[PDB]
Amino acid sequence: AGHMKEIKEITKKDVQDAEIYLYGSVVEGDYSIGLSDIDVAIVSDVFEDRNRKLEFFGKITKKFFDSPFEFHILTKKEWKMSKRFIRKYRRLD
Amino acid sequence: AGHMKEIKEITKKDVQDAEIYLYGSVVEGDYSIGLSDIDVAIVSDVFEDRNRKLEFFGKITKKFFDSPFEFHILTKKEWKMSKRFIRKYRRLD
Repeated sequence: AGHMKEIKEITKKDVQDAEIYLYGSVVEGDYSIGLSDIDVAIVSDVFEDRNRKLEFFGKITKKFFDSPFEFHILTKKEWKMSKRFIRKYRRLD
Repeated sequence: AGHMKEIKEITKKDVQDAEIYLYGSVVEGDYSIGLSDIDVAIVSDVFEDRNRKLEFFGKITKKFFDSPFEFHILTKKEWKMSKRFIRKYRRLD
């Protein structure tokens, strides 16, 4: 319903080099272990600055409040760690 | 974010025999043809009664206002037809 389009546009306006990855129950095919519907990891070393992470998180969650998206604003190292627990993801393209 | 849980619950409260199928960009992999983020087909021959289809549709869309879900309230014959144009779907357990 055009929300993903909006996510990519908001992200890219703030953090041009960020990469977006999708997971959660729909992508991973787990609808019975209580995953979020759609997890959205937004990944850049710009988020090494906690102030930028907070700024961006507040912007994106305000825009998408009470929605099925669960946002994770991560540095590259953090995303590398996150993948250890993720069955399958898709780079948003 | 537990919206799909809510869809199954609302649906099964009204129409016990309904089946729910997911498609759209996330399930199908296009991303690049403007598909809805998540299409949700809710399918039962109870919806042969237009008044029931209208009632249910009003209920479910009011609950999920301005969300990434696109709902399709369908009889079995209608869902058979829809599948001719769907690359991939998943039954929602």
